[PDB]
Amino acid sequence: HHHHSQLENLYFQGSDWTSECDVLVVGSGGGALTGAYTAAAQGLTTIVLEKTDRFGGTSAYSGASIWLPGTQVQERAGLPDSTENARTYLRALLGDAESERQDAYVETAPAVVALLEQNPNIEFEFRAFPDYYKAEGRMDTGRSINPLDLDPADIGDLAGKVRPELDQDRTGQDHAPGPMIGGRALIGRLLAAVQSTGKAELRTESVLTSLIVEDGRVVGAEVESGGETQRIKANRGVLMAAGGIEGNAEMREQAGTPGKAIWSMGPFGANTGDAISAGIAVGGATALLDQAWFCPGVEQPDGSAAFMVGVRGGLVVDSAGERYLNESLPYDQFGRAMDAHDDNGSAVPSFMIFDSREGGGLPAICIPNTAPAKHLEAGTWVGADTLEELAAKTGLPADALRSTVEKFNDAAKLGVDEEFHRGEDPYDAFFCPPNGGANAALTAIENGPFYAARIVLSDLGTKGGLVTDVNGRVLRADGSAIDGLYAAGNTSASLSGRFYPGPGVPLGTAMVFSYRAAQDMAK
Ligand SMILES: Cc1cc2nc3c(=O)[nH]c(=O)nc-3n(C[C@H](O)[C@H](O)[C@H](O)COP(=O)(O)OP(=O)(O)OC[C@H]3O[C@@H](n4cnc5c(N)ncnc54)[C@H](O)[C@@H]3O)c2cc1C
Ligand SMILES: C[C@]12C=CC(=O)C=C1CC[C@@H]1[C@@H]2CC[C@]2(C)C(=O)CC[C@@H]12
Repeated sequence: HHHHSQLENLYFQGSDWTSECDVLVVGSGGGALTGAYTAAAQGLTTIVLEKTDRFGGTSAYSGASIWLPGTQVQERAGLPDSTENARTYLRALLGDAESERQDAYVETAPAVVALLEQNPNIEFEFRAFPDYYKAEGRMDTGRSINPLDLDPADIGDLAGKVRPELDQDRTGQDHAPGPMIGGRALIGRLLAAVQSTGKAELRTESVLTSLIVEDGRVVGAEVESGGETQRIKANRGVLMAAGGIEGNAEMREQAGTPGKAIWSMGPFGANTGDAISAGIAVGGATALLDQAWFCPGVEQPDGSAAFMVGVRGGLVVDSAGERYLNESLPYDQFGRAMDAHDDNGSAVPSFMIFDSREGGGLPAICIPNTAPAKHLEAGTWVGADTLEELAAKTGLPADALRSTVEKFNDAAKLGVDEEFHRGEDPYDAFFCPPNGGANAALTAIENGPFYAARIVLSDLGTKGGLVTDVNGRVLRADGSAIDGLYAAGNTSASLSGRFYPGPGVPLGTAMVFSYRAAQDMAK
């Protein structure tokens, strides 16, 4: 499947429009469905194309934490925060680079939240999760909001169409027993809201392949559904919110993107840069293709990874058996530090070192969560009764590994880490239950057996793609808009550059620029 552009005139020699809509949405992530809702709610006929047999993509896997600050939702919680406070935080991290999109992000958040909560299927609440950088306007508790838990019965036939959590989806399973939470709830509610409008068609196994141009304007796109090709006309526009290049090893190697397709937490085979490709084919510029939403990943027997988040013990060594980062860093800064320290394989993989404090468990949240016994049969993890035997089994220098652990244990006994300042930040302390020691993030590694887990450079999607303006319009290298073409989420180059400012920025940006694209199409 290549994403070459089809000219209207050339197609007129043979075929014709299968269907017509005002707004064609490609993808069914948080952005896609927010854009679809915005379009359909104000009377525009809308078609949503999902490539796979399940709506939601990585947005479904998410915890549905959303960085939409200064809204009616944080007002109800009485949060000491504002549009201007969130605007300062972004300015302090990102600078003047993309300041117009920074302004539009923070200024439009309130309207996106107000439009969505109006729908009986949608309600959010503030949930504490710290912002990720020391800077003016940081919220030590967070300012991010989450959809309310959703009883799958309230949405009928849509619950079985929603992609399940990673602990189910990569083991051939559907939703696990309780309610829909995190991204399952975000996608269930957005699907039900889009459907409530009576102006939207929701399609599974409908793949975008090529955009249709007349006289340089996008007028529609051919979508493959069940062996047959269809030609869908879009009177107002095509919103492309179909994710990034995360699943395409060839586009990543070409762009110089660190990590690997097989380490991405995107749904296997889903996000293969189809929409970025179709956008370049009609003259769209690209930026930041070497950038991803990075995270450490626990290497799996099958060669894939698990998102390692909320670290609360252990330490991490490079291939010399030495600490080189604060292991408690927010996952994107952790991942960037693995890549920066990588000297042809000294940091990728890294080795997470831990003891039996958690009964053999690795001291973090791993998504998905493979059983220790499985990692040990497979050799992704190794165990031993001594650090000397552990260094032997991993090929780590034994004397260095022993010094590293003895020095980390002295730091745990003292309650400060001289070397990397672990535990001296509200993000670091957030995940840690009280221990009987001075710093909750620093626990002496001394209760046998001892484990070494392989850590790789995973991602939560790439963040490079098509250049967009404040209204989600796709731009050519010259700054001019391609008429009828919008992109959002990881189809579009993030305003965040080399930064992951706080929880919910991927979904928050996606939802705001999808809303703004719909509004621009309404005219
Ligand atoms: C465990 C986990 C937790 C996370 N938690 C959060 C969080 O709380 N908040 C947050 O902001 N971010 C979070 N993230 C990151 C976030 O999920 C993603 O970066 C973000 O959702 C990307 O959304 P998207 O719209 O770019 O892509 P997706 O949500 O993946 O949507 C893309 C969709 O487009 C479809 N598609 C692809 N190609 C085509 C095509 N050719 N035609 C039609 N459809 C196509 C795909 O199948 C997919 O369904 C988390 C990630 C993970 C893995
Ligand atoms: C770190 C995270 C991810 C990316 C992002 O952007 C925002 C968040 C905050 C919410 C957590 C989520 C990851 C998954 C978590 C840990 C859960 O399973 C419950 C709360 C979720």
